[PDB]
Amino acid sequence: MYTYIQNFRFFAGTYNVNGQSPKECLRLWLSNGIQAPDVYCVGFQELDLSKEAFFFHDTPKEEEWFKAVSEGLHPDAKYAKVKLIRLVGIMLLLYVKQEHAAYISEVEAETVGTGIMGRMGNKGGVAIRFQFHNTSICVVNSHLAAHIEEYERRNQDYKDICSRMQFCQPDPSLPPLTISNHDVILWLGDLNYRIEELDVEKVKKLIEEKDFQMLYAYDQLKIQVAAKTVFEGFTEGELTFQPTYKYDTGSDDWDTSEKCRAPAWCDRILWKGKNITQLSYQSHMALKTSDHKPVSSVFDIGVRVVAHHH
Ligand SMILES: CCCCCCCC(=O)OC[C@H](COP(=O)(O)O[C@H]1[C@H](O)[C@@H](O)[C@H](OP(=O)(O)O)[C@@H](O)[C@H]1O)OC(=O)CCCCCCC
Ligand SMILES: [Cl-]
Ligand SMILES: [Mg+2]
Repeated sequence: MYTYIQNFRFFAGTYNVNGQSPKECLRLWLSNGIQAPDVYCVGFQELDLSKEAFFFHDTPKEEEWFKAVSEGLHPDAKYAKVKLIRLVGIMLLLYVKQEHAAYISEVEAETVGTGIMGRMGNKGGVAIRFQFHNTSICVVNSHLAAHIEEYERRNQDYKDICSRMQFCQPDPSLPPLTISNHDVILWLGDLNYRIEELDVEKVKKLIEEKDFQMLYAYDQLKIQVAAKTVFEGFTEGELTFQPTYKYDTGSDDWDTSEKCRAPAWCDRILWKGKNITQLSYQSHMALKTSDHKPVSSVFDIGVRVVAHHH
């Protein structure tokens, strides 16, 4: 057989929904003035903040948000639901245009909790891996530890998801699949990294000034990536949108509660692999159900397709 590179459009979305049910149309996130994607990868955090969900019960939030995503996908294509995976409030959905579904195989999904006692699902990651034509792809959705001062725990949460996440395989001879053994890796989530050093007032001023390059020099993820403690070999696109946390629900105002939180680029998308180009990296201010804003990225990804023999 012969293979060649064919480009496909992948949308990746992350949204911390602060335990709410969906109240708004999700087109503003999922299909807001873009071409119909070939593949949709849509991730949530804090789908359900209840004690019942914490002890691993089913939640109606799963279907509510799944239906809401399905209704917000681009109207020009019928999308096939490939896979859903959830651990407590961390949920990842994979859809492909119907015409591409026959070329999806080896779908596996797994979860790793890294929250309470290093094991519960209040924080952690979920992942769907699959083969599209002859290219292997792993999409990870993580919710890492909160708070400015817990950066080391975030680093450790990342390492723990990487070491413990194992996928089934067709061959039991071989060692199980890890996240890193894929041609393409897309990692998204509420990674929860904050702005070091600067005080809340200085952070908010820089944002009003739109000096994102300067604010970014103090971003914990940037610093940790430079120090090689996390996301080794991954790329993130330039942040040109304002911090996505923390807002008063129903508004675009910064948190006016007692905790008065410092803004942060909590919500991030990164990637690793050959033949990837980022076409966009954006937040979506118009959605106000949550104290976070959703984030999206569209990629052109080269996929190995089998040439037809005649
Ligand atoms: C093995 C059994 C042991 C049980 C021990 C009980 C465990 C417990 O109390 O905390 C569990 C978690 C604690 O939040 P945690 O994940 O750090 O989540 C973050 C914090 O709430 C943080 O304040 C907030 O930031 P903000 O403040 O900046 O917005 C972030 O949005 C959150 O991501 O709360 C939950 O997940 C909610 C469900 C817990 C129910 C259990 C009650 C007994
Ligand atoms: Cl918007
Ligand atoms: Mg919350």
